[PDB]
Amino acid sequence: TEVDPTHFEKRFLKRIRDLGEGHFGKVELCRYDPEGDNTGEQVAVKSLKPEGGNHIADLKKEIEILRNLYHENIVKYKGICTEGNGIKLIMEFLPSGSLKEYLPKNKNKINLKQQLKYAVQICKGMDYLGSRQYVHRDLAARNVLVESEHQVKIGDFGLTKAIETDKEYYTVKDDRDSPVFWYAPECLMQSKFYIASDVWSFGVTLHELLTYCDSDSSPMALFLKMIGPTHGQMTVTRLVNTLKEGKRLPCPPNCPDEVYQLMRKCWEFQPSNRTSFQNLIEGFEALL
Ligand SMILES: COc1nn(C)cc1Nc1ncc(C)c(-c2c[nH]c3c(NC(=O)c4cccnc4C)cccc23)n1
Repeated sequence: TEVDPTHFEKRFLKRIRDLGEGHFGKVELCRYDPEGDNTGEQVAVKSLKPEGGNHIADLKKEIEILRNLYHENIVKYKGICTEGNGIKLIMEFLPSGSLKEYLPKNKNKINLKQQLKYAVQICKGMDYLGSRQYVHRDLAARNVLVESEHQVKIGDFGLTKAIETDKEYYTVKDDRDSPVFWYAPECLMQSKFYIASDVWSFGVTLHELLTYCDSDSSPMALFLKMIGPTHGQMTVTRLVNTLKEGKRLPCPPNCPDEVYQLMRKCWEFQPSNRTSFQNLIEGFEALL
């Protein structure tokens, strides 16, 4: 019987270091080394922490979603490592990290033209996801991985949900660890997620890209300056209230008004009023 190239044996999967931690999950840099001499390929490995059953089903749904996504700007699925009753998502490793790590260290190499090129590639991966009736729900610069200085990829689908054929949105129940400072008003207010909700999260991701992911100008850092940083449980309702008053993230420094106006179109209060990923692409390619 033939060997499956998507089947990764646990014995040959050697953990190097953690890359990130999330919603009851974690991503590690592992070396798949069947020959045991350290020549095997580096891979990014997503697994669940030992300490919920429903979290396993979510991961299995995430694996199945990524397995069937094929786009230049979507991180490549490599395989799975099964236990079964336990599973690991095996993906390609992108040594440049996400925009959060790469942009502060490479500002000199990355001018506005290259930022608008990344914005285009983020919209292209996002539009492909949207065309397959999926809502990403976690579009942030920490999830935009750097392939090269000319290429970015949407690198994590941990919150990705299918929209039903008859529906315009998906209703979420597991709300706890929501990236609220990236979320559209309908997401914060009603737990409803539209493709237009990802367009809102794209506007925030774009803002981060234009600010080269500087920690001090981050969407959380700026929103907490607007609303206040000592509200605790009341932060989300104070965030809903400022967005209702028309307050939006300011213009990144050195970002021309034309780029800012495309970003502002991602931030129309009503989801139906927001620009689409295809229109953003036209606007970015017109500026290039
Ligand atoms: C050294 O390069 C590197 N630095 N970082 C920081 C990353 C990479 N590279 C890399 N290459 C390929 C891949 C596929 C990734 C990568 C994919 N998802 C990652 C997460 N996600 C979460 O932790 C998360 C998010 C949402 C929901 N649940 C969870 C568990 C973190 C860090 C990394 C990745 N990362």
